Amino acid sequence: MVEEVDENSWEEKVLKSDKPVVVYFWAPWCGPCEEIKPIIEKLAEKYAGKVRVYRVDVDKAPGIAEKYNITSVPAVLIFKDGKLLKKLFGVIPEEELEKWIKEVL
Repeated sequence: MVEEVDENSWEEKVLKSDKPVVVYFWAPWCGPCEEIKPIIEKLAEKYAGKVRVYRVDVDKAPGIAEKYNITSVPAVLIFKDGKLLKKLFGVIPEEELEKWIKEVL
């Protein structure tokens, strides 16, 4: 359910979305990304058709990571209508992340 987004598709998928967008930043070398991965997948399914959930491998898209000052992973950013609303870094409780998704709905 959680599709990768990059520099090429970022404008159309993230910035031009009609629904809020959650972007999960991860890296194959990051242990804690294994901990949060099932949370991201669960919320993508729960909110399907309400928010879009995308992922960015920071090694594949280092320009996106630099643009949004993704200075560690895992990180989750929440956008609405082209505007960044919240940055969350680290392993934070799933109820916290869900609370922020509900705020944009």
